[PDB]
Amino acid sequence: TLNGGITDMLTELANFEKNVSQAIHKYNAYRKAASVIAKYPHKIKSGAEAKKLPGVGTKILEKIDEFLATGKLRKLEKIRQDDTSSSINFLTRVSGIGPSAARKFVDEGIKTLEDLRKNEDKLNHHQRIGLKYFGDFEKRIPREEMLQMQDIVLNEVKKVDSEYIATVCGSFRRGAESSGDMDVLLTHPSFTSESTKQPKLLHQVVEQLQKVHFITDTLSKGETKFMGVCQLPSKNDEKEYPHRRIDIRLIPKDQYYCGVLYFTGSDIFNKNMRAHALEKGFTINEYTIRPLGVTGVAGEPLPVDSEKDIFDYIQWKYREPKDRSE
DNA sequence: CCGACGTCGCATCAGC
DNA sequence: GCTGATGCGA
DNA sequence: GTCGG
Ligand SMILES: Nc1ccn([C@H]2C[C@H](O)[C@@H](COP(=O)(O)OP(=O)(O)C(F)(F)P(=O)(O)O)O2)c(=O)n1
Ligand SMILES: Nc1ccn([C@H]2C[C@H](O)[C@@H](COP(=O)(O)O)O2)c(=O)n1
Ligand SMILES: [Cl-]
Ligand SMILES: [Mg+2]
Ligand SMILES: [Mg+2]
Ligand code: NA
Ligand code: NA
Ligand code: NA
Repeated sequence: TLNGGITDMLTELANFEKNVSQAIHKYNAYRKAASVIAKYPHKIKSGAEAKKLPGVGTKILEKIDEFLATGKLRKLEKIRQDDTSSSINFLTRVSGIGPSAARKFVDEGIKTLEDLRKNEDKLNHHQRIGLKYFGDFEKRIPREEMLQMQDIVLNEVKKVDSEYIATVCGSFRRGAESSGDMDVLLTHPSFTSESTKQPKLLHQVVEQLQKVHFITDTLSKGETKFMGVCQLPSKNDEKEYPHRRIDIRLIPKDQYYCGVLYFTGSDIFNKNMRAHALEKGFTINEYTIRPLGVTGVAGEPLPVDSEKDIFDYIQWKYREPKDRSE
């Protein structure tokens, strides 16, 4: 990409602030700056040019000038050399180990993959499965494999109840040629914002996907959100496919458009869009868009009959999913 | 200057 | 057990 | 770290 050096640098800084500094707003600020620079259609020649972009301020402008002149960032070099930052940044790559747990592990001398494997009993269940599949979860999924995973999920869901509709969102819905994982939005007419007239609606689907050995592990599971692991079947004598992260979100059927807007993302696009809603006097979650009174308190949900209706309320032109990869 | 920064599900824990 | 952080994840 | 009142 045109400015990959800069955006990689800002991403590394974002990860440092989140994992080591535990500064969530600095993390979001760095990621916002990297996103807006990543879609900028010119090769950036100076910090001043970058600072014209929203989300890029004086401090990042200076870092961009350092990076353009030398090819590196001293602040990052020194972070790379720091053993505590390095260990913390590694441990947070395990699903379920966040900033707090990583600093606690390092305090107890648990700082390497070998250390984690030695101390499996010091891990909660999520962390245990994240360590089990640590290698696999850093692999990406070719769209071709996403299409085979789609086929299984949709056909197994149809076998449980033909009135389910499963929609693959995430980067897949944005048309990406590869995805980090699989995101499945699920609806059923028995579950609306007005009533839940059938229990176990998410459970039954998970059960069936476990039955056919597609779902292999569970990280967390409640009435509307499953977070787990899945794997495509491989042919005779073939090496197995990597295990993959899968997230399933059951959304009230009448709130599908807010739900599919949310689960299609990207995460940065969602933040930017919801922040624009707030400036426009609305609040958007995965269920509703609601107005804000002078109070500052959310009012009643507005009528939504398409993704575009949500864009219309906040005075944004519609953006197809493929144009939301911020 | 400085308050706001997206929103929420599930797991875990502390306090009652 | 419940309720309200807090952690970690989407 | 950046932005907007
Ligand atoms: N902090 C977040 C994370 C995710 N999300 C939403 C948007 C996002 O697209 C959806 C799925 O989360 P993923 O982490 O799987 O992101 P993704 O868009 O599918 C992706 F591109 F990162 P992936 O292909 O690597 O999974 O959940 C969000 O709103 N806020
Ligand atoms: N998972 C899904 C996907 C679509 N739908 C419904 C919402 C709309 O009535 C209709 C839109 O179809 P589509 O947007 O996929 O062309 O399907 C649903 O209820 N659950
Ligand atoms: Cl709501
Ligand atoms: Mg995804
Ligand atoms: Mg603001
Ligand atoms: Na700027
Ligand atoms: Na992690
Ligand atoms: Na996901």
